Amino acid sequence: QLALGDHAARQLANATKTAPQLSTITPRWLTHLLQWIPVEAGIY
Amino acid sequence: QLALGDHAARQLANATKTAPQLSTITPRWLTHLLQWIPVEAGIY
Amino acid sequence: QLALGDHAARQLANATKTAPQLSTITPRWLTHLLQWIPVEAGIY
Repeated sequence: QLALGDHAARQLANATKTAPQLSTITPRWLTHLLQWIPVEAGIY
Repeated sequence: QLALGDHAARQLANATKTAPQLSTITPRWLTHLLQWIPVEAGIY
Repeated sequence: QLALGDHAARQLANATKTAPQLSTITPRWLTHLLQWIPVEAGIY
């Protein structure tokens, strides 16, 4: 070995961590396309 | 010969020189299309 | 060959070109030494 290795050197390094990925996410186009109306007391 | 020739006259003239042309250059569309993310310390 | 050669490298370089040299040019001392007189209409 001539110099310090990558495996040893990484111990001082901070990894970039992503938020967990969810496979089931879909664009959900219908909710975006529909028009939403507020109801005063849950009755229409 | 009535007058000075083109071959002799060129010796006083400065040629327009291009930078060398490389045939292997390609547009490389994928690199342009991809989104690039920086990593803090080489770990993702 | 370890690196680019001089013959190839010169193709991008601009040569310094002199005006043509004439061997028959002489100092012509007599013309400088003589005194020159203008004549009005070519008759003296």
